[PDB]
Amino acid sequence: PIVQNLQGQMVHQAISPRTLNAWVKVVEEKAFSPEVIPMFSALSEGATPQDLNTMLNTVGGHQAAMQMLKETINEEAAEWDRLHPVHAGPIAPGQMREPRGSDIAGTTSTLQEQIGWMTHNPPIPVGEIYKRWIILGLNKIVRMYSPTSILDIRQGPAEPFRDYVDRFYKTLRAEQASQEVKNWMTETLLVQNANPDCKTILKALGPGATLEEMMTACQGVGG
Amino acid sequence: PIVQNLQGQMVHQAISPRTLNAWVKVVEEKAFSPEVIPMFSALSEGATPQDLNTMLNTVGGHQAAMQMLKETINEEAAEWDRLHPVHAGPIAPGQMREPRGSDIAGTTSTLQEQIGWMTHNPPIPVGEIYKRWIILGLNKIVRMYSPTSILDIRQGPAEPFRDYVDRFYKTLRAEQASQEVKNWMTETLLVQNANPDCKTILKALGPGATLEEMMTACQGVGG
Amino acid sequence: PIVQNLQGQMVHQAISPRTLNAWVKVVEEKAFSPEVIPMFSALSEGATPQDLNTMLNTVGGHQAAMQMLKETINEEAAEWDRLHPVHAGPIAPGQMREPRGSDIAGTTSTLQEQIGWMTHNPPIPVGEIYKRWIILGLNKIVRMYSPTSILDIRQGPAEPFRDYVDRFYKTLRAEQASQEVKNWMTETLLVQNANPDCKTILKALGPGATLEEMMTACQGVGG
Amino acid sequence: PIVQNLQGQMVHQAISPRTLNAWVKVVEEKAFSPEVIPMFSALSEGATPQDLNTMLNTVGGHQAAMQMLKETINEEAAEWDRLHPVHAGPIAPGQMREPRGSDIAGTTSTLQEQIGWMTHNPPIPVGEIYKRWIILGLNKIVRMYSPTSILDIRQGPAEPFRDYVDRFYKTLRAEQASQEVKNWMTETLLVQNANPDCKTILKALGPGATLEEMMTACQGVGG
Amino acid sequence: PIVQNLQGQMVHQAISPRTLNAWVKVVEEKAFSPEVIPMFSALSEGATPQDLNTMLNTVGGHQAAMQMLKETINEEAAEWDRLHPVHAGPIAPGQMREPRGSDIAGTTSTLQEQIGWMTHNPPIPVGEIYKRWIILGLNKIVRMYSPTSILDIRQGPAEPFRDYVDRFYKTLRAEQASQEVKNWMTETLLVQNANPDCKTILKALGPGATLEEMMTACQGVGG
Amino acid sequence: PIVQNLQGQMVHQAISPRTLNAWVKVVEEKAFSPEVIPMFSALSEGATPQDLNTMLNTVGGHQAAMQMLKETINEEAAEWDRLHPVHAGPIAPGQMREPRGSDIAGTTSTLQEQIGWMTHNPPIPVGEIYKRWIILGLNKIVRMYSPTSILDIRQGPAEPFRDYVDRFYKTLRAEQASQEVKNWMTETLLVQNANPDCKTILKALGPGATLEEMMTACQGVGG
Repeated sequence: PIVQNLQGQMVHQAISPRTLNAWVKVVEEKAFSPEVIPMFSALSEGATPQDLNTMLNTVGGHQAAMQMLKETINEEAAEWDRLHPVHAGPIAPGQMREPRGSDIAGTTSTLQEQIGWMTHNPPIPVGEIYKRWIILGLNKIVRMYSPTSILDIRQGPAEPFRDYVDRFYKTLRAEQASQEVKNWMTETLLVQNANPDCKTILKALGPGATLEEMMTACQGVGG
Repeated sequence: PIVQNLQGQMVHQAISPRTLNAWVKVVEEKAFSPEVIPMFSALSEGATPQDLNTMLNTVGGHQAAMQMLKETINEEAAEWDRLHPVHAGPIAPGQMREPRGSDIAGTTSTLQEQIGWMTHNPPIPVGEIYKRWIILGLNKIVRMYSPTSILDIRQGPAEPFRDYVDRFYKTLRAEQASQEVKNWMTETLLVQNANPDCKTILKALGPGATLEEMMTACQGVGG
Repeated sequence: PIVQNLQGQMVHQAISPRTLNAWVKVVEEKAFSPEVIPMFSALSEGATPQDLNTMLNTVGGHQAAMQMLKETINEEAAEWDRLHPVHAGPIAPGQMREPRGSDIAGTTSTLQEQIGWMTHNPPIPVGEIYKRWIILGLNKIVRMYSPTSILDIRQGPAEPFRDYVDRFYKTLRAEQASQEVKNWMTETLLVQNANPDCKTILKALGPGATLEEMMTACQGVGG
Repeated sequence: PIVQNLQGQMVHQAISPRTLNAWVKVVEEKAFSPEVIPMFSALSEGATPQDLNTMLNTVGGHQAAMQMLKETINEEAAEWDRLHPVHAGPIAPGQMREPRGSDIAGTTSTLQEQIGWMTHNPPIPVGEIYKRWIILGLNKIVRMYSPTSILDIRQGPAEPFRDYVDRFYKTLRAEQASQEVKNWMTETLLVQNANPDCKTILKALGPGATLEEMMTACQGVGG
Repeated sequence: PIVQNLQGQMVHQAISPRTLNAWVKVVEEKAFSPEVIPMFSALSEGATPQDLNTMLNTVGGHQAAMQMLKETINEEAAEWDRLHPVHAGPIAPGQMREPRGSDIAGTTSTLQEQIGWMTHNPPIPVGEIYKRWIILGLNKIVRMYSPTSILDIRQGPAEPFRDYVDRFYKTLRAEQASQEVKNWMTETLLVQNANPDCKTILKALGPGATLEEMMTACQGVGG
Repeated sequence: PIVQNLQGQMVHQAISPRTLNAWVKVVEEKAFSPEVIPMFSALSEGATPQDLNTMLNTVGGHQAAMQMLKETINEEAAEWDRLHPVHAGPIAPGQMREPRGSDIAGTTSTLQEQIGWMTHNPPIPVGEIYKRWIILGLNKIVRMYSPTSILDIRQGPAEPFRDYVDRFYKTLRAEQASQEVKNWMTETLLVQNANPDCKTILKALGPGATLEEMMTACQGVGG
């Protein structure tokens, strides 16, 4: 994180041990369920690419996921190389360099350069750029670990509607495709994969029903 | 939260990991008992819509409640759209835009715009507005999870009056209707739902009795 | 709590989650034993009425005690209404309103008004006034939960005098009446409720003996 | 403790909940062993008499000891009343009152008066004065709870000399009388209460030997 | 770490006990697995050589690795002696000495000298140099404790490909040789060590397949 | 610890409860293994002798070690008395007294005199002098509690060389004599105390080998 010095040097505080302990505990305990993403987007606000690399390397568990994330980062860096080419020239008066793909990450970048690159006006936010690429690979990571496709979940013989809605929406959160298909999923197969008695009552309500209405309608009905 | 900078840039400190850990633990362990609401209204004082979204997304348990809460937030935002229409014009001299319904949430709003919207004079408190909508959906969430309606609780044959009063008032807190019906419920069903011996003693005291007198009257009386 | 701003705008700090967790844990584990009162008077130093309401509402256990405490607040607010009437007039030059009974609590009061009321010279100590009313109801609450009146305790056949003195003084703390009768209790039924051999030795020392002398007298004597 | 204000008002910081929890946990877990005293003299550095009263009241365990401590405090305050009489006159120009015995404690003293009394030049250190009287009663209290007089510690038949030295010096710490008799105890009964083989070897060394030599001599000798 | 004083003396903050506790716990629990390196590179940011020596000495577990690391530091200090020789002359006007190899560590160096050596312009960052030598020896330590060479890993008859990729990449992380040979390892022995059926699918996809494709290909295929 | 005041009074920050809890836990759990020394030298950076006395007195376990360390402090203070005698004269213009042996410790010294003695230029670092004497006695403390001399450790018939190196170097750390004999011990009895087959392979390597070669050579060789 960036902080101003008393005199003012635009200096960097080392990440707290508590944040790393919390992140490691979250990754270890929660496997790679979808809440890792908001948690990462919370523990790393304003963090430099060195801090993000520190949190990434601090993990010593599911190394396959970390390597796939590294491959995604490399692909996104390669993509970044093409979009903005090299300036092809000497240093402009009082001007620092332009971020390369590897420069965005902490591989080919000193801490002072990253300090400068996000504290100059106009700002090149290398931290948020690295965060976006990490999140985009964590998306795939969370997708791979869900052991159910959305078109496979149906509520059992003796099970409350509450548990079904929980499971269905957990799977829906895991299986990110797009907003339109998410709403289509919600409005069509929630009712069409239930218990025949639950099917009957849910059809009895009809279309255009909020989830609260569906939940209160099936409350107790089905036991 | 909003905190002034040393020079003064009106900058935002990232929410503490401890607060999110406490919030997640509370939601997990305590299910959705009525104590979630006062705790949420405490752990998120002055928080930006981004912080509220972070707390809302950090949980990975009861996804049905969070989806119903999201639907409630969408409804409240749609309601917000109608009440305040669009200015229909260019940017006024030295003036930022007006918060839309989605702008109140963090969906279509950058952190800097939210920072600006809540420190300009006069202030548009987007944080408090989003907090009210979140509380208005947590109310429904807490209502749904109480597994007993108020007119269904009756004190057992061998049970102290203390436990009955605890259960009755917990249910009364769960089932929010309005102040007057709460008072009428307290003054009419507490006595007319107890143990027959408890019925007799409460009849012996009579009406217009504070809860303290009711509790001390039956202390030991009924075992 | 009141905390000053760098520029100075008479601003308010939210209570740390640690204090709420500690208060909730104390109430949950310690029932309503007498040490709750000093604990409340310690964790809420300088706290605004909104903070006190947060601490009270965060509790989700013994709801009967919470409702009794709410009735006590209502009675003490009704009492407060009579003592200081309404000024019956318009706003005086540069003057804020006079706190009512409800305004003393957090029901009919905004945080900014509470800030203003407790930081202007001369100061209206709204927070301490609410604290006193809360403590006065916690007194009744603590009295109700002691499962022994003071004139029922007598030392067991084979039990050290230390345990007896512990129980007697715990009950003495619980049963608050008034100082002189407390002293009379101490100086009269410490001796005249004890074990027959203990009765004899305490008679042997005689009157006007400090608690240290009484404890050292029966050390080992009685086993 | 005392904390200076940004403008400078000589304001008071409330004790952290962590310190109260640590003090309560120490009193609970460690009984009333002699280590309570250094712990109290540590957790209460610079604390006002209100803070000391808070720490004393927060515990609801060994209530007999707390009454003993209160009686000792009252005696010490009564003693203080005699030594410093009443000024017998009106208020001197720009002068606050002279603390009484009760004013030294928190009974008859508001927090502001205590704040003033310890921040004026020359300083009346009411905090340290109250700390000394509390420590003086804690001395007696810790003496009472040691369940062995010093002249009863004789090392068992098959037990290492190290355990004997530990027990003997623990009792030596507990039984505080005066320095010279402490050294006499150390130099006379440590050797004259041990195992006859340990007695023999200790006699073999002779007098004027440091305790390190005492353990290194008997290391293993006696098994 | 480095902190500036209010007046400005460029003074040294002692490392919090929490950091030492976390580092000791990490070294104890995680043995000498590869996550120790990012852990040390994170918990010691900006630390003076005295802080690094404190972290090194605080642990009392695997003393063999600690002696190995000390020998590595001695070798790297001896190497440092040759590269930069002695200035061979008196003190230059307003100039401090040029660090020796042992001066880089905390053996022959006062804390104030290291303070001066790192706050002067141009900076001699003794902390970073000591950190690099510690890291280079921790690398050998982590290499020694991996109980499998890379060309010995083969996934069993009934085992998911996920566990194999985890184990293989953990081993690859442990066995650092160089980037090119790591890539070569990844590109041919991941597939040429699997289950014969898994061998069939991996052959079926063909070369030039990202790790994500390899994982999704054999998902469930092989049970 | 020393902390400058806002106005500037050079006032003393009270030691944290967390540090004392950590120190007490370390002493209790870790007995008196050599890791107590670096941990003590880390948890007490810049601490005044009052803080050191607080940490020492907070211990209530191995009281024999505490008394021996107290005698060591007394001896070191007596030694200190001889080296620097008394000035034998009145107070010099604007000069404070000279630290005596007891003055170095907290026995005959108020906190303010210690505050002055280490803040005035030139500085008399009383705290560091007390730290050195305490460390010198803790050295004997750790030496006494090691239940093995260095020339008594021999590795068993069936035990990995790693465990032997750990044990041997732990004992080596415990038994401090001098650097030369330490190196001689390392290079002469590490090999001459192993398992016959381990003896043969160690002979096969030969002299002039760093610990790394012995560790890798016997990896698995001996099972």
